[PDB]
Amino acid sequence: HHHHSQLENLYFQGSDWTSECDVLVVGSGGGALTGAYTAAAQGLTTIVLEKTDRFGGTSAYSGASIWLPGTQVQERAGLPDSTENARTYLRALLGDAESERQDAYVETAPAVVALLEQNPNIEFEFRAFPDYYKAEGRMDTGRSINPLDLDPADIGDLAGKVRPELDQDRTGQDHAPGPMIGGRALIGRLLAAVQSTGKAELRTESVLTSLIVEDGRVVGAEVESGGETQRIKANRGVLMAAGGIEGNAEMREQAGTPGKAIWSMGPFGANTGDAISAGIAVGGATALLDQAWFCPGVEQPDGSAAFMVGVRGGLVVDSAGERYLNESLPYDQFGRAMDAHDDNGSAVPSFMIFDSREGGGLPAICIPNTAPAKHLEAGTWVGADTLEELAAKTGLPADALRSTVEKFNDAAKLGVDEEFHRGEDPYDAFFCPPNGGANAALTAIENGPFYAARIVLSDLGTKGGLVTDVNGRVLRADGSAIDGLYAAGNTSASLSGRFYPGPGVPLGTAMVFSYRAAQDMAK
Ligand SMILES: Cc1cc2nc3c(=O)[nH]c(=O)nc-3n(C[C@H](O)[C@H](O)[C@H](O)COP(=O)(O)OP(=O)(O)OC[C@H]3O[C@@H](n4cnc5c(N)ncnc54)[C@H](O)[C@@H]3O)c2cc1C
Ligand SMILES: C[C@]12C=CC(=O)C=C1CC[C@@H]1[C@@H]2CC[C@]2(C)C(=O)CC[C@@H]12
Repeated sequence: HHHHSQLENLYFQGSDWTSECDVLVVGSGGGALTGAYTAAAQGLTTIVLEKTDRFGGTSAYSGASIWLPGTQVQERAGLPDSTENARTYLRALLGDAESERQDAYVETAPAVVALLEQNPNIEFEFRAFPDYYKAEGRMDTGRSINPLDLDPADIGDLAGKVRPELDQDRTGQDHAPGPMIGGRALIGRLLAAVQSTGKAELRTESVLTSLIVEDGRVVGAEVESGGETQRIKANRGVLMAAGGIEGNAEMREQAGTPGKAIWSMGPFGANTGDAISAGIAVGGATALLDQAWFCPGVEQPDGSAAFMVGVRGGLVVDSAGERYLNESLPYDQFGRAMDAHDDNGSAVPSFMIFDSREGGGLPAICIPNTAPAKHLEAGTWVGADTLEELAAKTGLPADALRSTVEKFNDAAKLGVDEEFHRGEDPYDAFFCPPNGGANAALTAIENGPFYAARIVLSDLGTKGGLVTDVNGRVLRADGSAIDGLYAAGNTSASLSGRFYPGPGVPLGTAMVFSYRAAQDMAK
């Protein structure tokens, strides 16, 4: 499947429009469905194309934490925060680079939240999760909001169409027993809201392949559904919110993107840069293709990874058996530090070192969560009764590994880490239950057996793609808009550059620029 552009005139020699809509949405992530809702709610006929047999993509896997600050939702919680406070935080991290999109992000958040909560299927609440950088306007508790838990019965036939959590989806399973939470709830509610409008068609196994141009304007796109090709006309526009290049090893190697397709937490085979490709084919510029939403990943027997988040013990060594980062860093800064320290394989993989404090468990949240016994049969993890035997089994220098652990244990006994300042930040302390020691993030590694887990450079999607303006319009290298073409989420180059400012920025940006694209199409 290549994403070459089809000219209207050339197609007129043979075929014709299968269907017509005002707004064609490609993808069914948080952005896609927010854009679809915005379009359909104000009377525009809308078609949503999902490539796979399940709506939601990585947005479904998410915890549905959303960085939409200064809204009616944080007002109800009485949060000491504002549009201007969130605007300062972004300015302090990102600078003047993309300041117009920074302004539009923070200024439009309130309207996106107000439009969505109006729908009986949608309600959010503030949930504490710290912002990720020391800077003016940081919220030590967070300012991010989450959809309310959703009883799958309230949405009928849509619950079985929603992609399940990673602990189910990569083991051939559907939703696990309780309610829909995190991204399952975000996608269930957005699907039900889009459907409530009576102006939207929701399609599974409908793949975008090529955009249709007349006289340089996008007028529609051919979508493959069940062996047959269809030609869908879009009177107002095509919103492309179909994710990034995360699943395409060839586009990543070409762009110089660190990590690997097989380490991405995107749904296997889903996000293969189809929409970025179709956008370049009609003259769209690209930026930041070497950038991803990075995270450490626990290497799996099958060669894939698990998102390692909320670290609360252990330490991490490079291939010399030495600490080189604060292991408690927010996952994107952790991942960037693995890549920066990588000297042809000294940091990728890294080795997470831990003891039996958690009964053999690795001291973090791993998504998905493979059983220790499985990692040990497979050799992704190794165990031993001594650090000397552990260094032997991993090929780590034994004397260095022993010094590293003895020095980390002295730091745990003292309650400060001289070397990397672990535990001296509200993000670091957030995940840690009280221990009987001075710093909750620093626990002496001394209760046998001892484990070494392989850590790789995973991602939560790439963040490079098509250049967009404040209204989600796709731009050519010259700054001019391609008429009828919008992109959002990881189809579009993030305003965040080399930064992951706080929880919910991927979904928050996606939802705001999808809303703004719909509004621009309404005219
Ligand atoms: C465990 C986990 C937790 C996370 N938690 C959060 C969080 O709380 N908040 C947050 O902001 N971010 C979070 N993230 C990151 C976030 O999920 C993603 O970066 C973000 O959702 C990307 O959304 P998207 O719209 O770019 O892509 P997706 O949500 O993946 O949507 C893309 C969709 O487009 C479809 N598609 C692809 N190609 C085509 C095509 N050719 N035609 C039609 N459809 C196509 C795909 O199948 C997919 O369904 C988390 C990630 C993970 C893995
Ligand atoms: C770190 C995270 C991810 C990316 C992002 O952007 C925002 C968040 C905050 C919410 C957590 C989520 C990851 C998954 C978590 C840990 C859960 O399973 C419950 C709360 C979720």
